Amino acid sequence: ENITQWNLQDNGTEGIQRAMFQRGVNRSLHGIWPEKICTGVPSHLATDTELKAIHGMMDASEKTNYTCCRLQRHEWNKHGWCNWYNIEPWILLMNKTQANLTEGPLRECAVTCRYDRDSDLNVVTQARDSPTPLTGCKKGKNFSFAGILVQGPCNFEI
Ligand SMILES: *[C@@H]1O[C@H](CO)[C@@H](O[C@@H]2O[C@H](CO)[C@@H](O[C@@H]3O[C@H](CO[C@@H]4O[C@H](CO)[C@@H](O)[C@H](O)[C@@H]4O)[C@@H](O)[C@H](O[C@@H]4O[C@H](CO[C@@H]5O[C@H](CO)[C@@H](O)[C@H](O)[C@@H]5O)[C@@H](O)[C@H](O)[C@@H]4O)[C@@H]3O)[C@H](O)[C@H]2NC(C)=O)[C@H](O)[C@H]1NC(C)=O
Ligand SMILES: Nc1ccn([C@@H]2O[C@H](CO)[C@@H](O[P@](=O)(S)OC[C@H]3O[C@@H](n4ccc(=O)[nH]c4=O)[C@H](O)[C@@H]3O)[C@H]2O)c(=O)n1
Ligand SMILES: *[C@@H]1O[C@H](CO)[C@@H](O[C@@H]2O[C@H](CO)[C@@H](O)[C@H](O)[C@H]2NC(C)=O)[C@H](O)[C@H]1NC(C)=O
Ligand SMILES: *[C@@H]1O[C@H](CO)[C@@H](O[C@@H]2O[C@H](CO)[C@@H](O)[C@H](O)[C@H]2NC(C)=O)[C@H](O)[C@H]1NC(C)=O
Ligand SMILES: *[C@@H]1O[C@H](CO)[C@@H](O)[C@H](O)[C@H]1NC(C)=O
Ligand SMILES: *[C@@H]1O[C@H](CO)[C@@H](O)[C@H](O)[C@H]1NC(C)=O
Ligand SMILES: *[C@@H]1O[C@H](CO)[C@@H](O)[C@H](O)[C@H]1NC(C)=O
Repeated sequence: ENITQWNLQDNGTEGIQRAMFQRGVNRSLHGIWPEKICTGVPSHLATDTELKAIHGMMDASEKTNYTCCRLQRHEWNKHGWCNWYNIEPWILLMNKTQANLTEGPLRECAVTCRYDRDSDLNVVTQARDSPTPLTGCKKGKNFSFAGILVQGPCNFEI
């Protein structure tokens, strides 16, 4: 039901993907998304200490040097509060999701690509745990998930 999506390293992609590459990080959680998007004032304002407890998840913002907690707070604000109600179970799920990402599932399906001409590969910049229509992927080419070459848009290797 919930989509779990993450960023993957890619030196050719400006932003978190390049920062991940430079830091030797392969996979960094973007979010866990139920159907309902939260609107309005959150029931609880996520603190830095709470958001830092999602170990390994790098912020997509350069304003924190891709650390914490802009993306982490945006995730709680847009997808967290109205679905989980309390930050504690949401922090636990996000943290455990990220721990699996750092270690590894794999149930890894490409979401967005940067087609690299020099390698003739669809470099995956974001992936999720269920198949989805692709964006920026060249049809017929192979997929590179943080250096792992796969034939299709879905990767099953640890
Ligand atoms: C996919 O994403 C969905 C979110 O869309 C997620 O479901 C949510 O899971 C979280 C748990 O991780 C649920 O949060 C709990 O919700 C309770 C209220 O639930 C009610 O029932 C319905 C569920 O079907 C829901 O629709 C209703 O609106 C309704 O509100 C909270 O009670 C709960 O708090 C937890 O307990 C404490 C409450 O206190 C009790 O008393 C004491 C005193 O503190 C406690 O010690 C005791 O243990 C009691 O529980 C809180 O203080 C505490 O922090 C605690 O953690 C918690 O917030 C949420 O309802 C689910 N939402 C929906 C819409 O289903 C799925 O898990 C996701 N699945 C995967 C696989 O990712
Ligand atoms: N005030 C701010 C500042 C930063 N941020 C977050 O940090 C990113 C960089 O500014 C934003 O990208 P976002 O704006 S969502 O997207 C811009 C670009 O980044 C991409 N992106 C965004 C988030 C993420 O996790 N991974 C990722 O590739 C997105 O696809 C697009 O190409 C947000 O995720 C925010 O939420 N609010
Ligand atoms: C993190 O990874 C583990 C290993 O895949 C997941 O645990 C398995 O989950 C399935 C279904 O829920 C079950 O068959 C087993 O009980 C678990 N197996 C082992 C070996 O632990 C776990 O669900 C993952 N957590 C998150 C948040 O994704
Ligand atoms: C979040 O997940 C991390 C793993 O990235 C947890 O760190 C573990 O902490 C325990 C102590 O409780 C250590 O014994 C384990 O070996 C840890 N693993 C690593 C890699 O550090 C952390 O406990 C979790 N935090 C929350 C709030 O759930
Ligand atoms: C990473 O990207 C920059 C391009 O902005 C480049 O100058 C550098 O050579 C790259 N490093 C590798 C290992 O590809
Ligand atoms: C960003 O963080 C990295 C890695 O921890 C460090 O190498 C770099 O100097 C930082 N950049 C700034 C501008 O502080
Ligand atoms: C990241 O990905 C490569 C390709 O599978 C792997 O060989 C390397 O050990 C990984 N780095 C981390 C930090 O897990």
